[PDB]
Amino acid sequence: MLGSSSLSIRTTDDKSLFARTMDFTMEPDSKVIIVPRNYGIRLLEKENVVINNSYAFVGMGSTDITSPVLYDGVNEKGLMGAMLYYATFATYADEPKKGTRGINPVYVISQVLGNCVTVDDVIEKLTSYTLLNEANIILGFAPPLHYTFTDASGESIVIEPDKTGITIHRKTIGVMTNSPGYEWHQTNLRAYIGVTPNPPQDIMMGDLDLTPFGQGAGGLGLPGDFTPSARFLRVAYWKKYTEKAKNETEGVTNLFHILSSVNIPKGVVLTNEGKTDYTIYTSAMCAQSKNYYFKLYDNSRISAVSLMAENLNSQDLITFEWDRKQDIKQLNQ
Amino acid sequence: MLGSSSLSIRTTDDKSLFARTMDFTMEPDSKVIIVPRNYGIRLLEKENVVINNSYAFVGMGSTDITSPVLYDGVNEKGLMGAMLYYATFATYADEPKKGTRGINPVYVISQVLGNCVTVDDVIEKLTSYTLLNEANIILGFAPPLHYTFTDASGESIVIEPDKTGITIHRKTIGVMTNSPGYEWHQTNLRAYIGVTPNPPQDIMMGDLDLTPFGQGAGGLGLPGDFTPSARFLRVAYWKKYTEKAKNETEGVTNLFHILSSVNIPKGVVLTNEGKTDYTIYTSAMCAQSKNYYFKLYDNSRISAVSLMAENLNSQDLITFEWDRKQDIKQLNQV
Amino acid sequence: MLGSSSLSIRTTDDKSLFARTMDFTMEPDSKVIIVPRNYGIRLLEKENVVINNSYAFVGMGSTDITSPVLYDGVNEKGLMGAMLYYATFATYADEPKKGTRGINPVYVISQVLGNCVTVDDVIEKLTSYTLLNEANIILGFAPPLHYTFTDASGESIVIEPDKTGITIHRKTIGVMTNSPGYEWHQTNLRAYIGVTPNPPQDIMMGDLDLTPFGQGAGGLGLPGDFTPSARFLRVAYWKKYTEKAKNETEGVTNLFHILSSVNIPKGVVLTNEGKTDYTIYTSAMCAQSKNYYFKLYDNSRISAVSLMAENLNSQDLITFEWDRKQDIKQLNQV
Amino acid sequence: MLGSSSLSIRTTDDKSLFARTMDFTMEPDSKVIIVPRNYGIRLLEKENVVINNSYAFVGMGSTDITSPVLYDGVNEKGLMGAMLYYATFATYADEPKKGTRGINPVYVISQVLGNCVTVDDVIEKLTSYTLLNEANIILGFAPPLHYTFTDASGESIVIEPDKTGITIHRKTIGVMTNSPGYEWHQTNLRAYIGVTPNPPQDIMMGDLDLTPFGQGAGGLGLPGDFTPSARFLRVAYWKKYTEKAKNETEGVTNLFHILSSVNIPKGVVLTNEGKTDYTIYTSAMCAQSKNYYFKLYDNSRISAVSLMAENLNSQDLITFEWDRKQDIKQLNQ
Repeated sequence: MLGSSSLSIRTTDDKSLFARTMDFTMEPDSKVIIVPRNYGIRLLEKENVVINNSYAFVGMGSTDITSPVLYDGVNEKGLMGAMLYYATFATYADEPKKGTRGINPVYVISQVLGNCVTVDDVIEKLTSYTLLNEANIILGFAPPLHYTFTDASGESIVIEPDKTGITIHRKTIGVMTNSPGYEWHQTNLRAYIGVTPNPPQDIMMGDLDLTPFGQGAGGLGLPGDFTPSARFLRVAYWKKYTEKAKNETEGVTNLFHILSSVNIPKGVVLTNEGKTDYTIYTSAMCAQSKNYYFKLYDNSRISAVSLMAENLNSQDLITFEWDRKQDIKQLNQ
Repeated sequence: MLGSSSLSIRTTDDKSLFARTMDFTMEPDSKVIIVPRNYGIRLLEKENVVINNSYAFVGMGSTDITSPVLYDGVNEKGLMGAMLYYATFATYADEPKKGTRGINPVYVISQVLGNCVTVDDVIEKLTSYTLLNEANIILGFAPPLHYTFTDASGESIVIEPDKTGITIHRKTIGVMTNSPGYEWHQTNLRAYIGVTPNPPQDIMMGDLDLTPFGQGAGGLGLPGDFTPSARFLRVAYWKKYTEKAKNETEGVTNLFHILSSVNIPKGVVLTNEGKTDYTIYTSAMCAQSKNYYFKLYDNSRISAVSLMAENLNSQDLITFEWDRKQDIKQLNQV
Repeated sequence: MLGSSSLSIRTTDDKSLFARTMDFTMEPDSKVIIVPRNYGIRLLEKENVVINNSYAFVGMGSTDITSPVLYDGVNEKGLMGAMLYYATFATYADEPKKGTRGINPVYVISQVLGNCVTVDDVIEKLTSYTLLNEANIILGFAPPLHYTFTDASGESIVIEPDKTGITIHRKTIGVMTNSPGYEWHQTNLRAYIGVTPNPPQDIMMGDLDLTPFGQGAGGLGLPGDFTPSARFLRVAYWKKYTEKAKNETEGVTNLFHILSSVNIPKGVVLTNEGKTDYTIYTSAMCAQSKNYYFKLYDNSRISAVSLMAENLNSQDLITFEWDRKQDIKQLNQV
Repeated sequence: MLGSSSLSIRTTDDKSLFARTMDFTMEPDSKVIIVPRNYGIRLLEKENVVINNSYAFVGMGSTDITSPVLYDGVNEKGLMGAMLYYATFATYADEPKKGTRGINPVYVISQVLGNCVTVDDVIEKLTSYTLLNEANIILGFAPPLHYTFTDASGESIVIEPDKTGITIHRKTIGVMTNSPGYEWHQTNLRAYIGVTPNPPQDIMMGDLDLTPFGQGAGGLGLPGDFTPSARFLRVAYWKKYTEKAKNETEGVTNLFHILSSVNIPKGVVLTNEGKTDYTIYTSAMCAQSKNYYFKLYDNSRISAVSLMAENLNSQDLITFEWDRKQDIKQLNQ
């Protein structure tokens, strides 16, 4: 993680859908992972309390540490979530608060999707934990994160482990990127309400008529760079004005169009260390269907994993590997 | 059309590719069209002269008028080109200049793809034409257009029907959008040279340390709206910093990543009349392989058509119909 | 009041200066006012309670209601301060909290300048009051306000009457505009660290050399509009980069040059109700000299009033009227 | 000379005024200068060819070379003019065109002001010279310039010595800054017609209500940097929306308010060499009164020089020195 943008939408088909880009410097080993009922999830890597998950879920994540680490995903009850980067804001304890279990920041999604249904259930879950400053071994250190969840009803919350403790925002707009805090970007929105689909009227200066070059002038002032605040604005504004999806397939299509204003080609963002920071995959999930969808930097063809198609009582993780090959369809040889 | 964005790139394997978005109000009947050798292209709708075309080509177009109308394409000799909108600038005669033939703006691509090989041939063919104000029955007027072309060698030109005549730009940057003229955007680039992939350094204000929120701060000042001028900067600047493509396939993918910065969702742009202006399709073509590739608003899976696999002496247009259903690969039962 | 911008600075010779624009709809009856010691200042306009002020002070203000309303000023002990618009963010109570007395928002500056020396005195002072939702016979309701103070030593604080309580900000950057909160703008600074005095480097695209139009390109990204957020960034950044003032006169000059980036001409900003919102005056204060300096929309020559020049035990307010005529010096017979 | 912004305006009083900031990297010796009729101004600094000037004029300039060099000014018949930097575009000849004299770029304002009445006179005068690459100025290469003139009637033109020859633009908006060329900025204006005094309408994202911070949001998309193109846009847009000046004083006041959005404080712009580029003075001039007005980086009080006050058949240049000291009026001891 060194970036992601995320949003949810609601179709006129009464379906809730959630999507996120994931931006990074090289693709570690990641796949679509289905975690079955009762598989059990660690709280901490350095202690063996395993929490038993009532619910099966499907998500993108990693199988490299003790328990599956999910980056986003949706569960068998329609709860959807993601963990996103929160640099220079995320604050974690050394010690669990009186009467909470310690939890590794990288296990939050996995634990939440494994046992929650509603955003309230999540709020209640989280305040029984303390996010702890424990390293991990796929990345080396404790990554600064925040979290977004959307339940089948389409309510979104954002959970943010700030300096002063866990900040929680109820019924958000359904947009989240990276730092700063949710209330900062929400406030930022008010600066940009003049950003619309509609052209400004022509004007005159003295004798001179002034008309726009073509279309899109309504959007003047929207920023084009790939910072988190600019990313937030674009995803929010394009989410407000892009037409309602009529069904789940359109929902995925629209989700990836909105996200495309924030998709990063290899080379256009370099980190301090000269590492190239780019959009590795783009994912979408639907609460009602429990389908999970993803396309990759190298393959814009969308793939799909249906959670309910599997044996939710399986002994073992079920996984699907990435196909990083552009899946071009040949219309003649 | 209402808008579009285009660019060309060169792979490290000596291929040239060109790609464009097509932005429009609603989608008329468009498909991919192979025009065979010797098929014939009309110059004008109101006159019946049909110019025999030497070359076969493939691209995106309409078959609603007398001769196939091509929006972009590549021909059997590796000439690539496109017509894009040029609102407020395009200017057409009522009548041909002495010793030129009249040509409808919407036939320029089909004529040129059918009869030219190199950037210079394009220039030469054009001085034998005069663009006329002739309408057509898909649109009802002559749409204001300008044109771009890229040959096998990777040279790009822009051709602009201006108030004072055809302006030609030789050896361009390989980017073209819509109005204003090409010199204006080229100059406009200079205002944004500080937009780079690299982050700026922390500063202090008094006691206060100031650091960026994440990455991407290098690009501060780039505009994010979908006007022609902002599209031009985005495609030009992201053409500059995007990693060189190593082969044809990666060239296609790179092209659509770059064009993603300027892909318009349905609803985000509306015309003075409240019609939504959105990216209907996105296409790419390679001069060396003569493959055409495209994906749709409703389908992000790339399709490909190979000009040279067909019979270039066919009697009839060979055409491939859009598939408007999101082509999702089921990894288990869905 | 519908807006203003403020900053403080420090000179080479150890002097602290504070400056503000005032932006408004109408030019109201406003003057420089010297309040002597022991004049007595109401706390609440609908009540008869008066705190007897220990300190004399000078700033711009109104004599419309029972006690002088100061919009900014410096006192004889070197405390500087100002009230500014805090729209959509200022929250007041109907009744005082246990142990405090109510105070009207437009009395804050008067009370504080009348009774405080350091920013810490200001913080202490304030915990014995609760800002009340009390209106006035000048604007017809309690204006949404926030406050800034800078003491002799150059330390600045912001105080913000938020929904959740009074928010103090200690050791600030010494810039304040309007909404939103100081924490938001402080955070917003980080998005703009790439705005510098330094040109970006030339680049190429293909064969094309690209170089700035002139000077100034290191500022790409700074916004030019008159929103509070945009004005904060212009005042903060131009505060960072504009040279240190060597003495008091240069401080005033520099402060007004910086403020000039946020001066509003008549007509460029209109309210919802179609009222013109423009900068009526600009003032600076100096902690060490206790001079007050000001200029007006129609008068660009700066005036000064010296607090320490007057009898500080006067019975009566001392006041100086605005000279609203452009004060042009004729160098020969004009 | 290193940058400048200019505009002209027309009062309801039926008066025409013109104004300009001047940017530069230190204080040069510059005064306001009244050139009497029949004084004599060279064309070329390296030939002693004198042109007798029919008219008298006042403006800001330098006496450091043989004939006075004026940066701007107004003559006794109501012609106002200025020269402004035009870097990377200004192109001049080595040799005059058959039938023309060589003129130094730096002498254009002085020659014109001393011999022309109308903007048509300027267009005509100019076809009898070729601008030349004369170094010195013992400042030494001829600086890259373009020119604006506005006559008593309120018409403005721009003259640009381009690669393809001299370009004239007639009936301009009466805004000019620096590079690029005039039609490039005129076209640029079109991208910003959405910049208005009027606030945008509040909107909703879901349940969340969004309203501006304060006032001024109509301006979103106006850049606040000091590049020539940003300056061009701030002058033109604030020229368009600033209230009409109702008399000559208001005109001067209004011009300095508009120019104040482009006034450069010392330290905020540095050159590729790390010199500081700042606004040394701002001036205005009225075609009908023939008054010259000016204020300084260090002196916000406006001074005025009246052309018609002097003896216009004077033998000698009449001169006023800058007063570089903040002219603060003391209202008490």
